[PDB]
Amino acid sequence: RIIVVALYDYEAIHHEDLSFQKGDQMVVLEESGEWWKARSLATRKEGYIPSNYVARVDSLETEEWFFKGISRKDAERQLLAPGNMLGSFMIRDSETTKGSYSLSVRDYDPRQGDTVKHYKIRFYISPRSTFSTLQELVDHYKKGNDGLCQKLSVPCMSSKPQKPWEKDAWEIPRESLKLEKKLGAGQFGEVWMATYNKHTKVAVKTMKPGSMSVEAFLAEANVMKTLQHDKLVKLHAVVTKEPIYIITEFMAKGSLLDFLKSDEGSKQPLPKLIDFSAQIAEGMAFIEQRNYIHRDLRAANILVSASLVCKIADFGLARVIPIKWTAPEAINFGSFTIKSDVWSFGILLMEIVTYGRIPYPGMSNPEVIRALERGYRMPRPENCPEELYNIMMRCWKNRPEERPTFEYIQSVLDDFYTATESQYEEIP
Ligand SMILES: COc1cc(-c2nn(C3CCN(C4CCOCC4)CC3)c3ncnc(N)c23)ccc1NC(=O)c1cc2ccccc2n1C
Ligand SMILES: [Ca+2]
Ligand SMILES: [Ca+2]
Repeated sequence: RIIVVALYDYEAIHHEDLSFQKGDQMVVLEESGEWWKARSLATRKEGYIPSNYVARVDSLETEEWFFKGISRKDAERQLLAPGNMLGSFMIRDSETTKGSYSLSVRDYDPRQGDTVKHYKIRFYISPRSTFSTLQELVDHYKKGNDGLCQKLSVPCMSSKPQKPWEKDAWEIPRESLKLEKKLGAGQFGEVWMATYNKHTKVAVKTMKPGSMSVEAFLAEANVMKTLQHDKLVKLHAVVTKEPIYIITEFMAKGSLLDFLKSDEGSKQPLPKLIDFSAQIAEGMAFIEQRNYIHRDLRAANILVSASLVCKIADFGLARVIPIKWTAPEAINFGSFTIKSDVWSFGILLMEIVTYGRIPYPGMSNPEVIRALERGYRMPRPENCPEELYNIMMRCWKNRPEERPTFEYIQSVLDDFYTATESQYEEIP
C-alpha cells in the first residue's frame, strides 16, 4: 500500500484523470511513467494523476523548502526569479557530493547586487550547531544568521510544473486540434498557435509535402521525442496524415531573436544575456554528449518562455530538411559536425550581445565567405567583456578541432562571474 500526497492543486482536463488539492493523499495503483493510476483518499475516485505532482508521504519532497534533482545553477536561477527576496532559500540534492544535501540562500552583495550563496550541509553546516532534522537546521537560521551571509526568510517560490501530455497520445487525429492563429510562414510550412482538445495551448508546425518521405519523417520525430531535456522544446505529438503536423509546447515569448529586439528584451542587462547563452550551451552539451548535431543554430531557432527560460527549437528538423552562422568547412565541403555547431554558437553569442543585430552588418554572403578565408572575424562590440569575446573567437577557429566543447563553454558561461574557489561558501 503506497501512499503519495499532492504537492500542488490539479484540475482534471482529460477523460480519466483525477482533480485534487494540495495535501490530498492517494493510494497508488499503477506506476506507469508520466501518469500513475491512483485512488483519491478524499473523493474515493480512481483515475490518472501526473506523477510529477505527487510525492511519497513524509518524503523530503513534501517540504516547502526542499527542491529535488536541482543543480547549483538551477538553484540560482530559481532563487533570482521574480517573487523572492533577501533570505529566500532552498535545501536541495547536492550536485557534487552524491547522496548529500546543499543549502542555497538569496543574498545581496554591495558590489554585485543580488547573488546566491551555497553551503554544503554535512546534519550540520558548522560543527558548532548540530541538528537532528533538516527542519531544525532551517528553523535556527530563520531567526538570526549564525554566520550565514543572510538569515533565512521564506522558502524559494515553487512553480507548478507543466502538465504532462495526455497518456498514449503521441499520434493524434487532426480533429483534436484548432489552429487559431498563424504566427509564421515559410519555405517548409507554417507555425500556428493552437488548442488541443479545448484545454491545452500548443504550438503546431505544418509541413509542406516535400522531397521527404511521410514514413521517413516520422522515424526522426519518433527518435527526437525520446531525446528530452529541459533546454530542448518539448515535442508532444504528431499527426501522421499528410500534411504532417508537429505539436510542441507553446513558448510565450516566441523566438529569442524577436524577444531581444522587443522593448522588454532591450532591458535585459549583460549578466542576463550571459545566462541565456549559458542555457543554450547546456542544451548543446546534451546534444554533443548524445553525439548528435543540430546544424541550424541561431537566435531564430531559440524560443523563450514567459519565465525567460531559453530552449533549442528545430533539433531534428534541420537533420531532415543562413550562411552567416555556418562554419567555412560546412559551407565549403558540407562537413557539419558538433564543431560547426560550436562555430554557429559563437555567432549566436554575438547576436545575443548585440540584441539581435544581424551578423556581419552591411556585408553580403559572398563578402563574408571571402573575408573569412582572409582571417576576418567580427570585432568586439561596445558592451561586450573581453573574456566573452575571447570565447566567441575560440568558437571561430579555422581548425574545427581547436574549437572548445559545449561542455566546456557551458561551464565557463555558468560561472562567468564566480571564481571556482567561491562556488561554495566556507564556514569553519
Ligand atoms: C510546433 O513546432 C515548433 C514550433 C516552434 C515555434 N515557433 N514559434 C514562433 C517563433 C518565431 N516565429 C517568427 C517568424 C518571423 O516573424 C516573427 C515570429 C513565429 C513562430 C513559437 N512560438 C511559441 N511556441 C513555439 N513552439 C514556437 C518552433 C519549432 C517547432 N518545431 C520543432 O521544434 C520541430 C519540428 C520537428 C520536425 C521533425 C522532428 C523534430 C522536430 N522538432 C523538434
Ligand atoms: Ca526555424
Ligand atoms: Ca569555496
